[PDB]
Amino acid sequence: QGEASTCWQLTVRVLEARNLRWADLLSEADPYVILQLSTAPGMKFKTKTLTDTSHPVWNEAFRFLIQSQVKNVLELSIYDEDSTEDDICFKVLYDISEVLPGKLLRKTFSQEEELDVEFLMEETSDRPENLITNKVIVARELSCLDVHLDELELVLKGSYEDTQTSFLGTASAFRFHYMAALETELSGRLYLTVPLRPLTIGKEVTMDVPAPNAPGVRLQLKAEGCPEELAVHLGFNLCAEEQAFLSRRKQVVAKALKQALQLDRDLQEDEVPVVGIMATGGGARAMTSLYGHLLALQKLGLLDCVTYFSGISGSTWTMAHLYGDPEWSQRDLEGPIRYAREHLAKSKLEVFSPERLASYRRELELRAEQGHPTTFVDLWALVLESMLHGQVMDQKLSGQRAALERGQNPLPLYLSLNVKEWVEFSPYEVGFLKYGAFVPPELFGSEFFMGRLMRRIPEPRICFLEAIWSNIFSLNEASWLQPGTALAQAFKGFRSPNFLQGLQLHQDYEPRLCLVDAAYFINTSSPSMFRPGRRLDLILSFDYSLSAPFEALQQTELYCRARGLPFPRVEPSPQDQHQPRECHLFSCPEAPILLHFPLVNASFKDHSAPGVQRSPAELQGGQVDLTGATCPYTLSNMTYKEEDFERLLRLSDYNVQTSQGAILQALRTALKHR
Ligand SMILES: *[P@@](=O)(CCCCC/C=C/C/C=C/C/C=C/CCCCC)OC
Ligand SMILES: [Tb+3]
Ligand SMILES: [Tb+3]
Ligand SMILES: [Tb+3]
Ligand SMILES: [Tb+3]
Repeated sequence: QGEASTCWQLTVRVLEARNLRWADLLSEADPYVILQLSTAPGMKFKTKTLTDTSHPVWNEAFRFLIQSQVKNVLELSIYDEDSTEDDICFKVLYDISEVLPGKLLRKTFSQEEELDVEFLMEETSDRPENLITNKVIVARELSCLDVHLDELELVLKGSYEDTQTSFLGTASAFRFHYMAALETELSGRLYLTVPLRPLTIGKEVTMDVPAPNAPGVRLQLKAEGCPEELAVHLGFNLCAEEQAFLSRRKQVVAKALKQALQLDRDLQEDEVPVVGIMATGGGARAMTSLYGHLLALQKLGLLDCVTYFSGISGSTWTMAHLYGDPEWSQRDLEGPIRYAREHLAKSKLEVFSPERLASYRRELELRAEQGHPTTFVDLWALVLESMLHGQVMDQKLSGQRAALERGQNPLPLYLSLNVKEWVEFSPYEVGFLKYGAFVPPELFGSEFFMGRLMRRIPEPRICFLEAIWSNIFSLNEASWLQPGTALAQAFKGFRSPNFLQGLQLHQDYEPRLCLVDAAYFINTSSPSMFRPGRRLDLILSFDYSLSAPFEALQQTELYCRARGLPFPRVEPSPQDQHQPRECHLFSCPEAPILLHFPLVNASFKDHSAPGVQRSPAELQGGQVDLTGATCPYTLSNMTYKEEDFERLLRLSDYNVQTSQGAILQALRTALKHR
């Protein structure tokens, strides 16, 4: 879990700059330098401010504590003192891995303008810092400042609580959290200050703080290790709950495989193959087709062989609604299908009417009053909730553990592409796959520090997560320039950290309206299926693209290729790209088996059910508008005429059912893996 490492002492000295651009109006520059260390977030150093020189010589020197095991980046920058805010003229980030100890380095930086600096890394005889590392994330050692009381402003630069300001005068107290390696000071006022040297055993300290006019206040100070246990779990292993669930699930899979594969005997847990559903995004189109694919899997008695179930964007809408009912996979799916169809067909002129807009901004004001940022994504959560359901829907990701108690459904993995890193959400845990940093979903949204929970916030209604998962907007045709105006005008009158806040990295490791980067709209949920502990043996890949039905998979090949993860090569023949078919097999024989299901209208044209010719009365049922203009399944569109909904759903149901042979074939093969 932990690691003891000694800090070094970096002594940087700022010598001179040369060729400093002037101020406007022929005035020469009044310059100074500022040093900030990436891994010392609250702290600044600042050189004297010289006057009217384009070749200024400060020759001052400052001191830091550098933890060798963390990635330390020094941002040093020259400003012109403006008598407004000061205009920057030179900035340069410098990784101080380069700088070796004992060896004195001189550097010159440039990006005309030149700045000369001298570093010296010196050993030191402080005790080693006590880290908690993941070999890619590091939690720096903390310490805590208990302050007892017998218009007070306590300030401690470098501390999660920057400045605390209390008003009572009858037995109050305060805690500050801050790194041990910070050289800093507590400052009190009604400006006396107490130094805080780094990495020492703290003593008791009293200070009398003068009132300006009246008698004085007393304060007891102790510095200690922190009391709080790490709320964030750092690791590249599956959590206990997931592990527990795997057993719980694996048996119902063997019980369900035996009938589907008409098997000789019962299976031991260690031989049960791990099968995953892997859905891509695609708005309303992805949602309804997915319902259909699930329907097929239920009818074939195969949905009960599925251990994991992952999705992105639209797929998650299907997923979230289904997991609301804690036993959806056992009950009739045509209930939820009907729900989806009706709400999809309901016209959405209401969702942008000022009665509803009121209730959004009213929930945003209520939301703003509580500890909450106002982001566009939070509004998108409210309108999406309003389209997807008629009303507020009071369900929560934690609540979906209901659906897993007895291994009665697969484990839902909602994947989310952030500003780029992948964030996976399960009812058990949520976090960054790249950093092996995870929390349980209740705490998602809460305020954190250095891997410790600082303020617990109420777990949010799932639609706010669905917006994260299916966000379509940047940080900034004729149909939807009008609700835009309706919204903007109703909303007139109107910074957000995550649970990683504080954590650090281990060393050895024109304006737009929507998102546009292709990553957001073209990937499958592979990352979830390839997380460290999961060992997937079969993947059913559902793809909801209307062109490029193999791009998302090739992305995955690439992804796994770059991480030394076994994965079969997706090389579809020229014929396959042009007119693909309902199911494609792929297959380093330790790599998962992969059945890929394009969104294609192939044999469904003239078959009403697997193996059955289409009657001329139902011919229209097989014609599905997946190409050509006025196709109703465009990503834009979020009202599907009940007729259109059905075509796509049945196509999807069919495409899977009609591929029953290959699935069963694949499952047999997965069994003989071991
Ligand atoms: P996922 O599959 C998510 C796809 C979502 C597409 C749905 C499109 C909806 C159009 C409605 C927009 C609401 C308007 C919001 C406000 C914008 C204008 C403000 C001035 O992606 C991978
Ligand atoms: Tb001047
Ligand atoms: Tb200034
Ligand atoms: Tb300016
Ligand atoms: Tb880009």
